Amino acid sequence: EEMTIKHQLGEAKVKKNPEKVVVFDFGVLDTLDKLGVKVTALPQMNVPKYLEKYKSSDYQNVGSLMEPDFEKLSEIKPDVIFISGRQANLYDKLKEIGPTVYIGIDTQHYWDSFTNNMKLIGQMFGKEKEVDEELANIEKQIEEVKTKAADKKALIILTTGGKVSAYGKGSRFGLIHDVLGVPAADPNLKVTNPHGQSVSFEYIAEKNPDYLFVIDRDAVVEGKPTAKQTIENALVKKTKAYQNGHIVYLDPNYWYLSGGGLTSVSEMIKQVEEGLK
Ligand SMILES: O=C(NCCCCCNC(=O)c1cccc(O)c1O)c1cccc(O)c1O
Ligand SMILES: [Fe+3]
Repeated sequence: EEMTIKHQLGEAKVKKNPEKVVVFDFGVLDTLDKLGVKVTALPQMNVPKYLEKYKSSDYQNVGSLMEPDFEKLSEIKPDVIFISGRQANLYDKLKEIGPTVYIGIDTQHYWDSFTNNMKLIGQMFGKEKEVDEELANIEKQIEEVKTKAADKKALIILTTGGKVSAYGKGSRFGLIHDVLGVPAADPNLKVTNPHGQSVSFEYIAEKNPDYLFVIDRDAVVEGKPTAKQTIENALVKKTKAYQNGHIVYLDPNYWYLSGGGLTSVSEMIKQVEEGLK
């Protein structure tokens, strides 16, 4: 009836089937959506398109992803607060208000970490069988995309402010290489930074990948698509990716604002599969 949860930032004591659930990670939000679990509150300042129903006033607004409304959280008295990387620095302040579970993915072990996070949610809400069904469905997706991914060397690029940053194995977006079997154009790219590693257009040209996965950060942070325009560049057009029409624009509503949930991971895999073949 009381759960002891060991997470990356500490230990939370949470009542099973907690009544008031507050969510600061959109992957967890889409997980609770999928499982039919009622949510009390979330930061409504920037909600992913696919989760737009959670913009409803039926949900209490607890601010933005990096600025929680502590007054409002105090008023709610949550039974559980779910957080991920963007709120890690505020863990103590949140835990003072209610039980706080860090449920970001450890990208050094994406599949294991994802699995554990989802199974925890199943245990907390009595949804263990439905979580297991969805995890099996996702495994089937992964296997299928692995067959498509052979020999297709890829570089992962995020665009922001007319600039490009790169990601590789073990990184925020490492699962493309680490789970879905897409080979790395740059196997030595060792990225642990949320916003990736600054690189030149010349660097992209030099790596000359078969496939270029592009995540438009400005589309969700600034509200205007800038990825196509940013990729419009003399040196990038020299790559096999540009030539062969293998520049794949991954939806930042899923990849950037969200990720690590039942629905977001499923849709992420679909976007990779569709991009390859
Ligand atoms: O710690 C983080 N950011 C601190 C620096 C913020 C720099 C300012 N960013 C924005 O205004 C912004 C707004 C909405 C969503 C975002 O992710 C943003 O980065 C962070 C952690 C994990 C994932 C991210 O993505 C992050 O950012
Ligand atoms: Fe960010």
